[PDB]
Amino acid sequence: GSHMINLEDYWEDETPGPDREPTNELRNEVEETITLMELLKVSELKDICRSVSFPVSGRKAVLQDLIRNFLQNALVVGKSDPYRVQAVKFLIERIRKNEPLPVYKDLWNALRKG
Repeated sequence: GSHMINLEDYWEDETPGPDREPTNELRNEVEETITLMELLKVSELKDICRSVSFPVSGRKAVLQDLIRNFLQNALVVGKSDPYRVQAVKFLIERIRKNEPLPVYKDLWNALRKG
């Protein structure tokens, strides 16, 4: 909230970019994303599997399991992996907004450097 912070004292501090220390926003965004994505459907699962070109020969359980584990493991001590986080988030939103699914490689690289 604001009872323990301040806009004029928490807008920027040139903080470093560590990969071992967990961030409230990291676990918060990942938790929420996994909770909302946990209700994935055949349509969503298929959409993602198609965009990422992943093997959709499995089942809804396999797809949801892969994504869930990806985001869940994306925040592991000494094994950070935000790539899957942004990728999954984009996929979910895209399907939730009915947006086009561009190249997984191109898009990923764009969000990576961007």
